[PDB]
Amino acid sequence: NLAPLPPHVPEHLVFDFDMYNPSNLSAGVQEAWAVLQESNVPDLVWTRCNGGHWIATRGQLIREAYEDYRHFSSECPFIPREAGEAYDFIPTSMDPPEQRQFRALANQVVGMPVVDKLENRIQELACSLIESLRPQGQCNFTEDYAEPFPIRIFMLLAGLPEEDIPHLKYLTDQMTRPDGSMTFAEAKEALYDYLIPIIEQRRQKPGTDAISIVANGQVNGRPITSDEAKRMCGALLVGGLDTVVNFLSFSMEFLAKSPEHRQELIERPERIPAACEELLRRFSLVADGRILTSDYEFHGVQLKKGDQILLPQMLSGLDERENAAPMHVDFSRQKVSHTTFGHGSHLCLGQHLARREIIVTLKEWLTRIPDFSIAPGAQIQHKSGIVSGVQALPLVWDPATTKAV
Ligand code: HEC
Repeated sequence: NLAPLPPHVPEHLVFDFDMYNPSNLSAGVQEAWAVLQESNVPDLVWTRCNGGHWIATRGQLIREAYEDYRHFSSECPFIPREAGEAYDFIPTSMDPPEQRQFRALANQVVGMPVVDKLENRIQELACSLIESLRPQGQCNFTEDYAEPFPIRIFMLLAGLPEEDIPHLKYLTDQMTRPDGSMTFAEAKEALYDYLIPIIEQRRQKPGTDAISIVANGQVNGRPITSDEAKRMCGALLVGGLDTVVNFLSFSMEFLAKSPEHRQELIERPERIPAACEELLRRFSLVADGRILTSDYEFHGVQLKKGDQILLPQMLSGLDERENAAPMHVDFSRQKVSHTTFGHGSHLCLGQHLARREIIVTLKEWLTRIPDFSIAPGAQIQHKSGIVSGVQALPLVWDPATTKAV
């Protein structure tokens, strides 16, 4: 539903890439985007798909525009338009130096200190979980593990009840992989009308979970209001329901067709760190944007005031000039170049936890279920969005080859 070409876009910088459904989806989801980095693709194109918008296709320009907030603002960082002008979360839809008050506060509820504390709670779900699993010879990897372990971790951290996950999940997915049952604006209010009551409770009866401390923190030098704490929370509810859980399907995905990464891991327990790093470049997955503040000429291409630019965080690490052999998985990559976690002021607050959670995951999974395969005959589907996704990942193993810890 290609938008017609704004008068100021050259016909020749036009590339019709569809970020919610790109042509080559079946190749996989990092395979479909990589088509942007092909030799017939200008560094910097426009698609008229999802309302017409720019796309930087190369690590250096993604990084660069990620660097330059005065020109490239995260006021509207979502494609489409409606979603971004809709998007208001906090710190994510701010620019320096607003952002910096609120980000520090989103950093109290999830930044390193929190992860250390949560250490054994993270350790004991990951091993509970695989153990309950390993005797069956079988799981849909998505819903058996990729979903319950980070999410339950985040409910634990947010002190939200677990009965609530299926609603919070379905609504958060409607902001990154919309079914088209509902607008973003729609998804988002509905999320807020869940939040808004808990926030109100928690400012009254102030707790030790992410929502009360966020509820009850201060910024700038005065009380955070109920309204900002609400937009403070709806980032969180997203990195916690839905970047981690997908990236997991991603990599078990991977661990499943490749004996030797599995085999190299079990006898390199300290390669796990490097491994996790490399699975971040190789299954990078987020993509969001910026809106131009002004008319601005970037790398010879006239951007105008208000135009949107997709800066796929996912691309940077996939570009053959930041890394030799982009598609090939290697564990001792001498420099894992990426922006999986973002680039700029907005560097993922949730990184340390994601990691944690990837690390333990691989250390526990390989530890008790070393050998496991794609359930057979199945072809694995991915979905494409602001957060790219795995639909379903049936896994199979001989239980004779598992280890109780
Ligand atoms: C507990 C929170 C949490 C977890 C888990 C998490 N994130 Fe984040 N992420 C955040 C928050 C909060 C921000 C906004 C911080 C700021 O504004 O400076 C953010 C920001 C981002 C950005 C910034 C992009 C933009 O608009 O610039 C990217 C990319 C990102 N996260 C990727 C991920 C990836 C990948 C994972 C999965 C492995 C993940 N996040 C897991 C909370 C999370």
